[PDB]
Amino acid sequence: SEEICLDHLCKGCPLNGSCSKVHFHLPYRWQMLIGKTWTDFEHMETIEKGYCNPGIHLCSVGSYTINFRVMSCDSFPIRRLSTPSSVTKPANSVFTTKWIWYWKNESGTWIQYGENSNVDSSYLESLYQSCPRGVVPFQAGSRNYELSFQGMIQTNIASKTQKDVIRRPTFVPQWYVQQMKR
Ligand SMILES: Nc1ncnc2c1ncn2[C@@H]1O[C@H](COP(=O)(O)OP(=O)(O)OC[C@H]2O[C@@H](O)[C@H](O)[C@@H]2O)[C@@H](O)[C@H]1O
Ligand SMILES: [Zn+2]
Repeated sequence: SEEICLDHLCKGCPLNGSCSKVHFHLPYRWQMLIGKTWTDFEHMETIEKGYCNPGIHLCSVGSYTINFRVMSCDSFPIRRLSTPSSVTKPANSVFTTKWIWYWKNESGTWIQYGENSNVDSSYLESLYQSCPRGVVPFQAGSRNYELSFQGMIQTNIASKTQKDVIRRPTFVPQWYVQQMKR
């Protein structure tokens, strides 16, 4: 499994070293692939802070230049392990990952769904979890759209205009993860 263990972050994982899940001190783990071994980056929090900004697809960390779109760096491929999505666990599970869904508007900027769309980030995330190849119809004002997960785009069904859609976590710094563990 590539899923960061929630129990290890909170009160503790009873499975100890035999847990099938990943045990890490953060709810995210950023890694590069060198040979046949995934290797931890050094400045995970800086990378995560860049990832969680939807208007940022480039992140220079160390000598590395990271491209989030492609999930590679220099030439090497990267990945972000994660706790489960927050819609998959009760609200008590404070270490779940909260995924925000955004669309890019006329004026070039990223607007959160719900901020007006009749779908919000929890809606879309829930559908995306229960069906990642889905197409979500929705309405905004008097206009009607379809959001294609597998394409990560929204299309106005009348004019067929397309707009990008992006899914990124909310950021938590390590100091706040430590506060949550108190
Ligand atoms: N998911 C959304 N949620 C809220 N508002 C949205 C969303 N997506 C687009 N909009 C906004 O609603 C308006 C509609 O834009 P689009 O539906 O993306 O595309 P389009 O219908 O081609 O643009 C409208 C224009 O096209 C012409 O047919 C007509 O003259 C109209 O002025 C724009 O202001 C756009 O920024
Ligand atoms: Zn565990």
